[PDB]
Amino acid sequence: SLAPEDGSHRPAAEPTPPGAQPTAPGSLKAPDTRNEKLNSLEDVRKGSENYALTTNQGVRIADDQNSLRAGSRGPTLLEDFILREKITHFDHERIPERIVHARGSAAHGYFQPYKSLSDITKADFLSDPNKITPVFVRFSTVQGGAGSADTVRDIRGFATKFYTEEGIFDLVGNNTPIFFIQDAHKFPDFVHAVKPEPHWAIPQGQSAHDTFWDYVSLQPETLHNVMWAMSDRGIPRSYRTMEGFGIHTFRLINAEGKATFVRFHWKPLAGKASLVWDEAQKLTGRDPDFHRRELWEAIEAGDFPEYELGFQLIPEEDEFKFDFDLLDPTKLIPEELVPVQRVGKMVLNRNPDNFFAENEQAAFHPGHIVPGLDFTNDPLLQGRLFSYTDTQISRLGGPNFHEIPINRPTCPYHNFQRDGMHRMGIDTNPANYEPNSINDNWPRETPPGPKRGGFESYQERVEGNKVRERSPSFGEYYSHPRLFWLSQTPFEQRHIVDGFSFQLSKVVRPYIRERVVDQLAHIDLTLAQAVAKNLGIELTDDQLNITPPPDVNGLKKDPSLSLYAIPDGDVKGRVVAILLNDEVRSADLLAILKALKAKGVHAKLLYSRMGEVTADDGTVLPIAATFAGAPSLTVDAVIVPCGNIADIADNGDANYYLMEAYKHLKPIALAGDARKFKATIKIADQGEEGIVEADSADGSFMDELLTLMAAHRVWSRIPKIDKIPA
Amino acid sequence: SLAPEDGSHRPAAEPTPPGAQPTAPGSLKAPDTRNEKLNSLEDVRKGSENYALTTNQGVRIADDQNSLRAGSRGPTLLEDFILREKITHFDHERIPERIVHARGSAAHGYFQPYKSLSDITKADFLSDPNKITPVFVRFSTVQGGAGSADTVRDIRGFATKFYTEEGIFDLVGNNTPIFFIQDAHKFPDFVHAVKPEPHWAIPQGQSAHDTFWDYVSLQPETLHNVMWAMSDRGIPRSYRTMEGFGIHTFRLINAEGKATFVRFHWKPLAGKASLVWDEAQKLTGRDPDFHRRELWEAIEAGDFPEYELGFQLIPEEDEFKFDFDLLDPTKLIPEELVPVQRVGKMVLNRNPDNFFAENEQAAFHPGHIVPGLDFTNDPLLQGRLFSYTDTQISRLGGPNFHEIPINRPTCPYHNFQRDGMHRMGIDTNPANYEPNSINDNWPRETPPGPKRGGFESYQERVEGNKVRERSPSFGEYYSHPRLFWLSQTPFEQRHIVDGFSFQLSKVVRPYIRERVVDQLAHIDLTLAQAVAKNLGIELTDDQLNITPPPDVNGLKKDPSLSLYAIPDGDVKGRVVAILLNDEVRSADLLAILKALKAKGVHAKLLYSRMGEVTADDGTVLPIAATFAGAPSLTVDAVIVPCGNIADIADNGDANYYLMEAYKHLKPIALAGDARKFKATIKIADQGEEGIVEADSADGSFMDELLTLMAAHRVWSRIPKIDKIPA
Ligand code: HDD
Ligand code: HEM
Repeated sequence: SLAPEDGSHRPAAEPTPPGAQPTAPGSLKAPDTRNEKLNSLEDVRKGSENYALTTNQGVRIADDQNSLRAGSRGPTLLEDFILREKITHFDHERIPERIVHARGSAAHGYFQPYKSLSDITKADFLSDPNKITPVFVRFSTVQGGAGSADTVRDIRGFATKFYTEEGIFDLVGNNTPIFFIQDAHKFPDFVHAVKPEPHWAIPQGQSAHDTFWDYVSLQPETLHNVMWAMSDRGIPRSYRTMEGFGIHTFRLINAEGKATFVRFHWKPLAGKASLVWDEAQKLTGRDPDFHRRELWEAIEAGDFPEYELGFQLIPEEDEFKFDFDLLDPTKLIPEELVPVQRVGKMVLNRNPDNFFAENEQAAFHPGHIVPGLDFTNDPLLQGRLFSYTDTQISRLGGPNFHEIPINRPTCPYHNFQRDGMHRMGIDTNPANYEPNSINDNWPRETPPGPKRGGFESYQERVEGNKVRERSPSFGEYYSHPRLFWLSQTPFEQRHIVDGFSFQLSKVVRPYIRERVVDQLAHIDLTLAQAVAKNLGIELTDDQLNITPPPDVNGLKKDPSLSLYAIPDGDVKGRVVAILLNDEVRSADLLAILKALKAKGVHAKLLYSRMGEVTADDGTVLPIAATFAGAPSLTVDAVIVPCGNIADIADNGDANYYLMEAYKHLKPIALAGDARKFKATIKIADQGEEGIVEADSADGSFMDELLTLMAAHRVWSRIPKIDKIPA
Repeated sequence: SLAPEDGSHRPAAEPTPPGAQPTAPGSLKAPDTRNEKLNSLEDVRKGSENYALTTNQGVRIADDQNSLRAGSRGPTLLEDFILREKITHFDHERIPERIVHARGSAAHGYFQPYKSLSDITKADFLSDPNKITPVFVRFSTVQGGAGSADTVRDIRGFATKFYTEEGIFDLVGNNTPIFFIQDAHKFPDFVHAVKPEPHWAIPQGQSAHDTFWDYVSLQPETLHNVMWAMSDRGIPRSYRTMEGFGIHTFRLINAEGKATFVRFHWKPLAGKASLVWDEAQKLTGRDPDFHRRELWEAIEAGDFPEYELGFQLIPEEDEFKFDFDLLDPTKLIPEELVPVQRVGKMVLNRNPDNFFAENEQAAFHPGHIVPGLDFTNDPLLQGRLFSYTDTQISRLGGPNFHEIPINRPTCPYHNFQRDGMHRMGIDTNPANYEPNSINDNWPRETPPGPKRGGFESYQERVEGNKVRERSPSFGEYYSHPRLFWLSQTPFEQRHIVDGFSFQLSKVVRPYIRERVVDQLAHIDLTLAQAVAKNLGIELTDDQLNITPPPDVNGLKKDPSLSLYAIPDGDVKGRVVAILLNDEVRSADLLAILKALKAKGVHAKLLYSRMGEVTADDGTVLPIAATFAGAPSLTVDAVIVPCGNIADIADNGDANYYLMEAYKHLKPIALAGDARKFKATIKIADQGEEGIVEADSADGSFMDELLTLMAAHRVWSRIPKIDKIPA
C-alpha cells in the first residue's frame, strides 16, 4: 500500500469548488449522476481497485518492473511476451486527429423540451416536455491540433449528440451564426489557407499569417465570419459563455407533412462573455488548457453549463422575402426580423471517465438526423453530408465506428450490414439481404407516420440544368459584415479594429495588407480608416468614396449581434483572486468569503509561497497558489484584504498581478491599507469607477465588487490602460 | 494573374535575414544547395507554375469554385466526382502523430569526419574525411502533441538519419546525457505519468501535475534526468544552442573485430544557451512556434546549425572500472573521467519542401545501425529496438515505410520481402525466397569483412539464468543528481530550485510534494531546504541527518555539466530589437547596423504601428513589427537609438518592452536621449553592468553591447529583478 494512510489521495465524491480537491473520472466524482446513455455505458466501464494486474489475455503479471533477460545484466529475450504486449499496445495508442476541430473538450448531460412541438415537427425528442434525451457535447476550436491551446482567436465548434428514441441526431454547430464560405467544394481551400503553411507548418492555432489573408482578400464571401472572428467573439471567456448556432437553414416536418424552415440556436444561461486579446494570447502560454479545465471544474462544482435551444422559424411561403438567400451560410437571419423561439433546456452535468475513449473517439455528423427533420439545398450543408461519414473510415478505423461505446445509439438498431474491421455485433439473422423469405423479411422497412415511422425525405421540387454555378442570389458580401459592425458597442468596435490590425501586422507581404484594407473600405469607412492608420497605410480618394452596402431589410443595427450591448451577466461560477499577506485582517476575509459564497463565486487564496499564513486572530489560511503560479489571467476579479500590507507591497509579482488585472479591465477591490496599491495602478485619491475601495471589506464593499463582476469588465477604463507599462 | 505586378509575392532565392522575405520551400529558396539525398528526391518533387489544375487522375478542372447541382440553387449531385475526390483526400489527410516526440522540426544537411576512424570502427561513413554523408535531422520535445508549443520545459529529442553508402544509420538521441528510467518495460508507465492525465487530458506540454511527480517520488531512478529537466537545460534558447547525446553505451567494431564501448555526443558550435522560465512560458503563448521558426530562418539566413560529433570511448577491459554501471542509462560518464574525442562536423543547410511529406513521415529508429557499430545489453536500449519498427506499422500505414521518399536509402537495397500496403517497388526477380537456383541465388548474402561486408553481431559472452530482475549495480539513484547539482553555477542552482518549486506547487495532493522533498534531501540538503521553504514544508530532524551520497569516482564537480560555467558564446545568428521613434537619429542607426552586420547579428526594427517612419536625414525605415507584436521574448538584446524620444517616452508598450527585457536578464543599450528610459528600469546615474549607455551609438557603445551578448545574459542582475513589476 503506497496511498497515504489519511486517504487524502482520493477526491471526495461530492460537488467541490475549483482547486479544492484533485479532479477525477466522472463516474468516481459523481457516481449518482445518471442518465440512460451513462447507464448504457456500464457494460464497458472497467474498474481497477482490488484486481490483479494482467496481460490483455488475462494472465497475472508477477514482475511489471523488468524485462526478461539472460542474466540480470544480459540481453532482452524475444520470448518476453509480457513486455512485447505492453510495448505493442503503447506503440499503437494514437489515432489520426480530426481534420478540423482537433482540439476539443466534452461532457455528458441531458435535454428536455419546454412543451411539445408536435404542431411543427414530428421529431420524437421534441414531442413531450417529460421526455428526457441524454446528450454528449463536444466544444472545440477549428484550426489547431489536439495539443494546441484553448484561448486562441478562432471560431469555436459546439457539437451535440442527442441519443433519441428514434435515432441519434447530431446538431453540429459553431459559436457564430455564419460560416466563412458558400460552397463545400471550397472547404479544403479555405481550411488549407487558415491552417499552418505547408512548407514549415507554422503558425499553430492562429489565422495571423499570409495565406489566410491572401485567401480572404480574394474571396470576399469570407468577410462576414472574418468580422466575427476579429471581434471578441473569437476569444470566449468559457465554453459556458458563448452562443451556439447550427448556421444552415434546415427543415422541420410535422405529421401532416408541412415543412417549416428552421435555424438552430443555443443561448448560454451563464450569459455571453469574452476575454480581451492580450489576456487571451498570454493565457495560451500560462494555461493552454484553460477552457478544458474550466469546463471540467464547473461540472465538478455543480456549476453545470446550461443552454437553451431555440429555433428561428420561417414558413415555406417566405423563402424569398429577405434581401439575402436563406440557403446562403455566409448570411445570418437577424433576430429583429425573425425572433428565436425558446424550445428547451440542455444541462451538462457529468465529465467523461476517459478522455480518449469518450471524447477523442466521439463522432458527430450533421447528416445524422431523425424523422421530423430534413435538409435544404444550402450548398455548404450538402457537401458536409458527404464528408463526415467518409472521414471516420480513417479516423476511427473503419465502418463500425457506431459500435464504439460513446457513439452507440440507445434505441434499437438492426439491418443487413455485416463485417468490416472491428466488428462487435454478432448477427444471428439467417438472412443478410432483403427482401428475404428465410427470416420472414425481418428486420422490416417501416412506413412513414406521425410517430415511430420510417424516414422519408420532404418532396421538394427540383428544376434546373446540371450546373457548377453559384446562385446570383449569393453574390453580395458586404452588407452583413456592415450590419455586424454597426451593432457592436464602441469598445467592441475598437477591439475589432485592433484584431484586424494585429493580424495584418503579421502578414509579411504588404500588398496582402493593402488588399484587405480595400475590402474593409467596402464594409465601413471608419473601420477601414482605423485599421489603415495602424498599418501606416493611407486610403486613396477612390477608397474614401466607396458607397456603403445597403441595410439588411431596413436594419441599421441589431443589438442581439453584440456580446455586451444588452446586459446578461451572471456571476455564479466565476472566480476571484484574493492576495494574502502574512497577517491578514480576518474580519475582512470573513466578509469577503461569505459574500462570494452567497452568490456562487469561487475564490483562490494566493501568496508568495505555498503552505499557510496565519491571520491577525490566529486563523490558519491554506494557500492555493503563488502570484506567478495562478496569474490574474485565470480570474475574473482581484480583492486585496487589509493586514500587514508591507509584507507584499514591494513584491514585484503582487504589484504586477494588479497591473495585469487592471490592463485587462477586471474589477479590483482594495480594503484598508491595501489601498496603498492605488499608486501601482495610478488611481486618483478620490478613486475611479471599476476600483472598489473602503476602510474595510464590510458594508457595501462586496456588493459594489459583485455589481462590477456582473458587468464582466470595466470598459470605461480602456482609455486609462494605454499609458500603463504591463 | 492575381500576383502583384512588382513581383513582391515571391521571396528572393538567396540568403536573407529573418523577416526580410517571406519563408519558402527549401528547393525554391536555395535551388543550388544539393546533396545526394536531396537530389534523389527529385523523382517525387512536384512543381506547379504553368500547369493546369487537375484531378488526381489527370483530368483538367474547369470550375474549382462550385459543386455540381441540379439548378444553381439546387441539391448537390452524387455524380460530382471532382468534388468527391477533392473532399475525400481532404477527409483523410491526417495520420497518427508519434506516440512521443510528436512535436518536432527538421532539416537536411551533411556530415563528414575530421579523419579516418578505421582503427576503432569499420563504419564506412567514418572512414574518409572527404566522403560526405547526407543527413536529415529532426529536433523535438517529448510530451506534447504535434500542435503543442516549442518553448515548454521538457527534454528535447535530437534524431539524425545518416544516409550512408552501407545503409541508413539513425542516431536517435536527446539533449541530456541520461534518461528517466532504467528498463524499457517501464517506458509506458513513465510516459503515461508525464503525459496529460487520462480522465481529462490535461496538462499539455507540462510535467507540473500530480501523476508525473507521483511516479518520480516512487521511482528514484528518475531523479537524475528530473534534475536536468528542472534546470535551464529544460528550456533551450534554440535547437542550435543545446547538446545532443545518444545516452546509451553502444559498441564500435573495427576490421580486426575489436569492440570499443562508445557514448555519442553532439557539441553545438553556436554554443550552449537557454531561456529563463518566465520568458520560456510566456513565449509558448506569444509564439508557440518559436524554435521551429528560428531553425527555418537560421537556415534561410545562412546561419546554418553546425554540430560536432564526439565519442567517449571506453576499452572493453574497463567495462567495470567506474562506480556506476556503463549499461545504466540513468548514469552519465563525466567528461573529467572519459573525454569526448572530436569525430566530425554536421552542418544543416537546407529546409524541407513540404513539412508533412518530409518531417511528419520521417521514421528514425536506433536499431538502424551499420557494420562497424553494435548494441550493448543496456536494458532500455534493448526494448527500444522492438518499439521503433512496431510503431511505424500503424503510424505510417504498413511495412513499406522505407519506400516513403524521405526514408529511402540512397545506397542499394535488395531482398526477398514482397507486398504489404502501398508497395512501390516492382520486383522483377523470378525468386522471392532463398536459397534459390531459379535466379542463381541473387540477391546474395555477403560475408563480413573490413569494408562492404555483411552485418555480423559482436560475439559477446552471455551467462546467466532467464530472469526478470534489475541488475543490483543499477540500484543507486542519488550520486549523479548530486554531481550535477554541484557542477552548476549559483544562478543555475537557483533556477533549478525555482523549477522544482514551481512544479510541485501545481501538484494538488500535498503528500506527493512532501515525498519529492524527502527524495531531494537524499541528493543535497541545500537544494531540499530551498525547495521546502518555497512549499512551506519544514525538513524533519531525520531528513536533516541524511548522509549525502558518495562522490562519483572522487569528483566534487564537473564543469562540462553546466551550460554557462565555461564561456562558449557565439553571437552570430542572434537578433536584437531596435526600438524606433518617428525621427530616428540616422547616425546612431548606421553605427548600430554596421557593428551588428560585422558579427552576423540580425536586427528587427520595431515601432508603435506598422508601415514606415522617416529618419532625420530622410531615410525611410520599414517597420518589421509593433512593440506588442514582436515582444522582447523573441530577441537577444534591445537597442534604443536617439531621435525624437518624446514620441515613445510615455508609450506603455515601449516602456514594458524594456521592463520585460530587463527582468529576463537581456543586455539593453540606450543612446543619447534614450537614456531617459533608465528611469523605467531604475538604473542609477552611474549606470550598471548590463546596461550600455553613451551620448551616441558608436564603436565603443556597440563593442560593449556585443561583449554582453556573447555572455548571453546578465546573471549579475538577478538580485535586482524581483523589485520590478513585470
Ligand atoms: C465539406 C467539408 C466540411 C465543411 C464544408 C464543414 N465541415 Fe465541419 N467537419 C468536417 C468537414 C466539413 C470533417 C472533416 O468531417 C470533420 C472533422 C473530423 C470529423 O469527424 O468531422 C468536421 C468536424 C467539425 C466539428 C467537430 C465535431 C466534433 O466535435 O467531433 C464541428 C463542430 C464542425 N465540423 C462544425 C462545422 C460547421 C458549423 C460548418 C459549417 C456550417 C462545418 N463544420 C463545415
Ligand atoms: C532512452 C532514451 C531515449 C531517447 C533519447 C529517445 C529519443 C527519441 C527521439 C529523439 C524520438 C523522435 C525521433 C524523431 O525525431 O522522429 C523518439 C521516438 C520514439 N521513441 Fe524513443 N527515446 C528514448 C527511449 C525510448 C524507449 C525506452 C522507448 C520504448 C521502450 C521509445 C519509444 C519511441 C517511440 C514508440 C517513438 C515514436 C517513433 C515514431 O513514431 O517513428 N523511446 N524517441
